[PDB]
Amino acid sequence: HHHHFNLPPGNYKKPKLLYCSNGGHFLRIAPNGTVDGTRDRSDQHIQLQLSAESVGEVYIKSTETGQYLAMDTDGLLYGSQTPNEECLFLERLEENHYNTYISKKHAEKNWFVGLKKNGSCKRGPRTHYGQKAILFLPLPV
Repeated sequence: HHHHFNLPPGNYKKPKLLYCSNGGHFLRIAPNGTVDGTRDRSDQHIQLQLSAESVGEVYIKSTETGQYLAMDTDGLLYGSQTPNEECLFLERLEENHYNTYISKKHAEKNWFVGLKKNGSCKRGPRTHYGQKAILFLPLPV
């Protein structure tokens, strides 16, 4: 392993909103594959269904469009129509409270899912342990 194994409580029974405390945005996967954050709780593209592929490894899927969150070879998040290696994330507890998501494919480089204060996604290489951009809270839909 390149990372710790503290896991968050909660389960995958129901869909969730992934709330980023950094700027207070919900993770959003638009129909065209664009990923970003929005503060609008009425948005129909922020409802996500997580599922466990292996303990601590998850897929994050848009319930509205069926797209999978994925991080490409240059660190950019995108919505994928089909599940692939870039769609697996290591879900971990952080600061004894938050959930963080590390790209499994790029785990050795510590590339996380993250949202900036302005609602734009962080590129993999620009994320790292210690940032507020990588901290999420799964809220009920």
